[PDB]
Amino acid sequence: KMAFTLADRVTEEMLADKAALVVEVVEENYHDAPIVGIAVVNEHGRFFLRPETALADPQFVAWLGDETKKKSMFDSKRAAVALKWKGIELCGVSFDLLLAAYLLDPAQGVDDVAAAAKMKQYEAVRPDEAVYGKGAKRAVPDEPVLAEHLVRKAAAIWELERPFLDELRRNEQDRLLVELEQPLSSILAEMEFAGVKVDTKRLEQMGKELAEQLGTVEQRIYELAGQEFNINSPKQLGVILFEKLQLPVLKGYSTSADVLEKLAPYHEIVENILHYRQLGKLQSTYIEGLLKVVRPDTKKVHTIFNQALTQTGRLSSTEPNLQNIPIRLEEGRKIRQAFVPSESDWLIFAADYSQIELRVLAHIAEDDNLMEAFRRDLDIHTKTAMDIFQVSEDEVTPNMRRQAKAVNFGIVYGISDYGLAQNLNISRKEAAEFIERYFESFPGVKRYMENIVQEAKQKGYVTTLLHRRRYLPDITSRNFNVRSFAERMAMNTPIQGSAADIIKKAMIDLNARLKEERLQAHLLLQVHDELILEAPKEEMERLCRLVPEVMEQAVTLRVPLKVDYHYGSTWYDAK
DNA sequence: ACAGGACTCG
DNA sequence: CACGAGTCCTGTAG
Ligand SMILES: [Ca+2]
Ligand SMILES: [Ca+2]
Ligand SMILES: [Ca+2]
Ligand SMILES: [Ca+2]
Repeated sequence: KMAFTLADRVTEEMLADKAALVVEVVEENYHDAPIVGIAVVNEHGRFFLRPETALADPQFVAWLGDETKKKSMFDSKRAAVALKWKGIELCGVSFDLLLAAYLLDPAQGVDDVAAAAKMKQYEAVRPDEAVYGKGAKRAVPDEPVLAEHLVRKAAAIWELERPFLDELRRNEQDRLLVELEQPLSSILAEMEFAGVKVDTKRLEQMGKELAEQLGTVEQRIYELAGQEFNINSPKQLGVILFEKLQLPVLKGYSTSADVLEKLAPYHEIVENILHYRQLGKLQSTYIEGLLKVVRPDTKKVHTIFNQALTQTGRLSSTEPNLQNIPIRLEEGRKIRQAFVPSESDWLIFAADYSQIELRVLAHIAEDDNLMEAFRRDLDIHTKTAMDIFQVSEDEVTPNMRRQAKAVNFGIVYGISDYGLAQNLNISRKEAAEFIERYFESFPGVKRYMENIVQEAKQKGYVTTLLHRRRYLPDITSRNFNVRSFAERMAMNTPIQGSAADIIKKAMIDLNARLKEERLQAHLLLQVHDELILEAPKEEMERLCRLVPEVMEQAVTLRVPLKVDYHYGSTWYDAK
């Protein structure tokens, strides 16, 4: 029943200076993907245009790229990237309903117009799954079905903009959408489109080496088990360990990592199995899985950054996930050798905040002892050891620093004696003694942890530095485990989330500076608390001064932000 | 197709 | 594997 014009040519009344716009890409991965239809709703009416028509039309292309022609959209980054791949610029997106819904309630999991519309009780639009199907079944329907769905989405966007903006304003989140998340979305769209170049021969050679090691370790494991079995099967493995070999059952059977490390002394087989799984992971995911997704023409990978998924305001990255490339262990770290700059004589430059979370905590809690440590640029883990174990700097042993570091991680995650006990393999009572010593040395952090839990209870939510919000309705649960989990969220979310606001802001500031300096440098990746760029070799020295400074200056805290930076011919070398 | 259990990362 | 993510394999399922 929704009225529109199924236009067959583009007309001027479709080029109003305010419209809701739908540029539909049905494939889940939108990189180089078809645009299946276009709907426009504005003061003059509702329109559907076939894309071969509209995108071949120079006036429509000019309206798309005209920043004074304001568009309201859902997931403008998807339309933007798919248009970049056809060489078309999208500008003037003044309202993005996906990002508005995300700031209003990240727990909604809003992934289509219908889910966002639900939040204001607008129901005159169907969910995308209902129209398109699921997986194998996911298909573009016939024109009359397609066209009505797209026009309904655009009409929903047109109606919904105002109440969303009203709520964002009451929440004091209007600048967060307009000055942070929307500008960031255009930056992420450039990053994704630029992609990261992969050295595929280097990956194939690492793969060959791994297949050889895996073979030797597999053979060893069979020798030690006196049997053939599927090592990748936690079921078959648990039979081999706890039944055939009679190993102690400390925690059907669990063969997790924590468990196998405690088991390692009882039998040669355990360490071999842990080494197998680690290599098997490099092999299947970071060699095989990565090669499946590099473009065979350009040899680039083009991640998709999900800007509206995490509950704390962080990004995620998929297909591939470039925020979880190995680094911890040397053999996996070599994978980073396959990530190279995209031009001859360019280099990779990586800059990263040092302990941004603890620095945010110092600021938010205003703990005198913590703020002073950072003002002195002390090694925060050594200092925490000195305070909780009551010794001088030179009396801090490595084991002591290891344990104080675990307390610091605990503190930011929202501490509990059970979680620190499990992390450190000590008793609950032992872990509680450390936590008590910690709070005696940082009473501001204690005050803060108490206050933020009671504030989560009175307000129903907690906020970050730039007014991001997470609702915590389980904070009043009569169930202990559920309530504890919400209390940890209350303690952690302002910290993890504020660190996410700062880095997002640094990205915006950085991109403005690069353009103001007309440097060729550009962002490739964000990894939570670090930015990775490529640039000509000749820009390096300017980058060393410009990047850290932008990152350090993104916000003003009561403690300084510290940034280390490195560069080299591959991602691996930018260390 | 989907969950559980493993691994990766900040 | 505490807080926050994502991908691959196995085995059970339809
Ligand atoms: Ca024309
Ligand atoms: Ca980092
Ligand atoms: Ca400062
Ligand atoms: Ca790191």
